[PDB]
Amino acid sequence: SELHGYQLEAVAPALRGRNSIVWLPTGAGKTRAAVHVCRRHLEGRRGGRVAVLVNKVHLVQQHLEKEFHVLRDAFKVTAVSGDSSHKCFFGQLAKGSDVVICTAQILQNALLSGEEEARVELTDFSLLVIDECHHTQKEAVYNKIMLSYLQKKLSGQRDLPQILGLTASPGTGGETSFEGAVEHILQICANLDTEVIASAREQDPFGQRLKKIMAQIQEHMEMPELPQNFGTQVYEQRIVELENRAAERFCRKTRVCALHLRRYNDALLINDTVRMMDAFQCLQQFYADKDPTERFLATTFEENRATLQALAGDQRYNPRLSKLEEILQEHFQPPGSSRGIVFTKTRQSAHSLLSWLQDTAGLCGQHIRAAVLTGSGHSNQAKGMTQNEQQDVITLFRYGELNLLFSTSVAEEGLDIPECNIVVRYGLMTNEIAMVQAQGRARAQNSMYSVLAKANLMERAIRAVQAMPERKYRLKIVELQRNAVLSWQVKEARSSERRQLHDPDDVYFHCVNCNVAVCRGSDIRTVEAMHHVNINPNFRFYYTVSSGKIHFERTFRDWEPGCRIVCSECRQEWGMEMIYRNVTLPILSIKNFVVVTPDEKKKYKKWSTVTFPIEEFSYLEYCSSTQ
RNA sequence: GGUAGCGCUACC
RNA sequence: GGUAGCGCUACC
Ligand SMILES: [Zn+2]
Repeated sequence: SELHGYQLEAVAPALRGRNSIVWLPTGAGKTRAAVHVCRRHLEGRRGGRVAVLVNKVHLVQQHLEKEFHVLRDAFKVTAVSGDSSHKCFFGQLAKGSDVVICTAQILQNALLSGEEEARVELTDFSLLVIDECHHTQKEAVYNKIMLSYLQKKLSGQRDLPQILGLTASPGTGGETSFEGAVEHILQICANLDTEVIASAREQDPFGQRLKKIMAQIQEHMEMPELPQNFGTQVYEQRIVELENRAAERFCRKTRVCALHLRRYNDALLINDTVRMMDAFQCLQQFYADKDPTERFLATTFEENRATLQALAGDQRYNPRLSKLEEILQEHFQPPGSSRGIVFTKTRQSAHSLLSWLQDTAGLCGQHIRAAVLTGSGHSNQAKGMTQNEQQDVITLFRYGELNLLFSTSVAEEGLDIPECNIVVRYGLMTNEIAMVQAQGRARAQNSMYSVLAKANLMERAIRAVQAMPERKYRLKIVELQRNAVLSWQVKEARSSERRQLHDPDDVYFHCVNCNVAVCRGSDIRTVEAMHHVNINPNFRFYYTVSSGKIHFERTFRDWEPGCRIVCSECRQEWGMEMIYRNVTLPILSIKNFVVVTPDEKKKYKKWSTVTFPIEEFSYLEYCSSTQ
């Protein structure tokens, strides 16, 4: 498996010592080409060091076993990830090795760390290998690393590392023009300090009924200028926008009504994508888990519950599913020869369409074993899977145990399955990058491609940049570098201005649901510049410990996640605990509180935007004061 | 779970 | 530029 010609030509500018972006197609072999640059770099000098910056946890160990292990004959290589983080300090481990393969935020933490053993600098490395370098933009981690690289470069710093970008698609960044597509590429060159870009229904009475129920509730609200466009992204914005204002001002009738009206609008969007029965069970389980406001809204649903369940059972009113069933009936006979993936927008659509397959008479008979594949992220509406669960299902898919998937956009890019031969993009509305990447998952000879929906530049830009004059290129890039560093200082100063407005004691925290005051801003401390905990011992009266302890797949260095916590009076979710070494501490989520200040009452979503200074937590300080 | 990031759609 | 929804990701 010796290098090809195009690989050798692509790395040529990197070997001379220049900052480059190696643009090659997906799966051409950018990682093997990087290894050759790394060996040729480390062979050429002493005190040489490499940081390989991936952007996914799986890519740390993938690069090692597939590619970078070959370098171990001459040079020490070590892998650092999220899962194996808590054992050793990075500063020691990185300085002890010749090559360090890690997710970018590990290095960024090490670059900011206060502890001398965990500390690191940019000057400590002499070749950064930023894999998928096109992400180096805006306020991403990649870009914040490289933005410090530029701030130092422009202040007369020397011996900053060689930059080596790997990427398949630099992209446009939402630019359909030719003028804009070039300017986008010139910014990414300025971010990475790059010098040479190298390359080779008719009737819907279920839906119509749900709209009428929302009209009755908006009449009960008694308000003018409400939005009259039900079952839309505009309505879901406006109803939550009103719910946010109702929470800030504390208007109980408007706040409780707005939460329910969204649940009806969610059902309208669930009804549009998948079954009528899926839209019904969203509202069913909402009211089942449960003042005059909630009593009216409970009675409003109770009358329409029996009707909507009959309308959902009606087979006259989804044509999408009848179309989907005919594709599955045809292609999966013989029983389990084919191998398909069905792309959906939401996790709720993915989890619904699996249960549809199980509750259908025509498809049961053909041996189709299937499952759902989503991400590891999370929110209050929907939960996801994990990296361990995803990899089990991908294995069972690859070796023919399971032969169908209802996946989200998790696996549209990256997932290689040689035996796959079917793709069904179910009612999506994405760009042609997401379209062409989705088509490529079927790796088989005679690959099918269906686009199940309802009835009724970059390549030129890169070559234009590659063919620029050297003087014009260097004068443009130095302008864009000076721009971003000035934009950074303005944005950090502007953030510092808003942070120093009020005092900690002047700022009070209220419960988002019931508006009872609970604590002051002086009580709060940040643990690792992230977790905001109340150190006042009298705070423990206000929160109650609801459920058992939460379990993640990972372990941390200093602390571990305790039980959840809720409001003593109204049982609203506040956050969770932190069992920091030997002391419990209450973690707070800003989403579940209305922060009162001298000026205004606001419903903050981020802790970065708060208007009072918050000090760093000290374990030595808290133990001394409490004991 | 907590803190961020990005992409897509939608309105302002 | 602001916000919300959804999807993906990272660190802790
Ligand atoms: Zn409360």
